[PDB]
Amino acid sequence: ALAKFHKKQSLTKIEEQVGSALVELQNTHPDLKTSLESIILTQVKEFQINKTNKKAKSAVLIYVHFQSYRVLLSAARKLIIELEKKLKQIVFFTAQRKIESKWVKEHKSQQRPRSRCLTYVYDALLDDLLLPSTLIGKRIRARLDGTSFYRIQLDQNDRDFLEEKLDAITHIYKTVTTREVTFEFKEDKTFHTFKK
RNA sequence: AUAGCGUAUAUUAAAGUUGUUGCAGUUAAAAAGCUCGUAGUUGAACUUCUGUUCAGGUUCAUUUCGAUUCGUCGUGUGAAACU
Ligand SMILES: [Mg+2]
Repeated sequence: ALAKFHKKQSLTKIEEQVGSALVELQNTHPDLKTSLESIILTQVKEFQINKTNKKAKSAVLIYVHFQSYRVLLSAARKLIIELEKKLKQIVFFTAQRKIESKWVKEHKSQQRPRSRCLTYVYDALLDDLLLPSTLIGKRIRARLDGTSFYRIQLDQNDRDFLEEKLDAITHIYKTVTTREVTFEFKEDKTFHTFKK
């Protein structure tokens, strides 16, 4: 539907499927009705995960308007499950973040809130992708020359949902951001006082 | 030392013997008996990171090319970084 979009002009074959696909789920499943009623879309981008295997395995990332970001996270799990079943493609939800300029300030009486800065915006997606579960440890490495590798620590109990998307994420990030992102699984680090 | 050479006095260096650079401070001189406290001096971390490609030189490297000589240029790569 052009309904579930903000620009409301024209959609792309991908964006279109996503629209009806969404409208589908709120009619089909009674539970996602409430949440999906709310959800609006900003834009959707498709990315090809090209591996040396000459295999074409694509997935698509969808930009949920910030207004519905709360809601999007509220049912995030179930939503992505159905969208992947109903589109046979890998699905990722992000927030539509607007980045502010560093030196291009123009409104004398306007300060650039850190909330919308490049470090913080680009760092956002990573949380968004692995979505269902947020990371435990994040790190940076400086290869001699000057590369920066982000080996990120992911929870063990989530090996399911995250192991698969794992390659897509890497590839979407390298495209949007510019950051190489390798992951590493570590058993969760429960630190409490076991007391028998 | 030598048509020059002593002497007296102030002053420079030796003086890291007045010290920003660059001193010392248990016992050699030197931490105050001890706390509060405005001047003064001193202050944590975040905000385009980054990538791709083109180009100009720069350098450096060279199982290497063309020129010249009593030591330079041009060409190619890679690389870095600049721009
Ligand atoms: Mg004498």
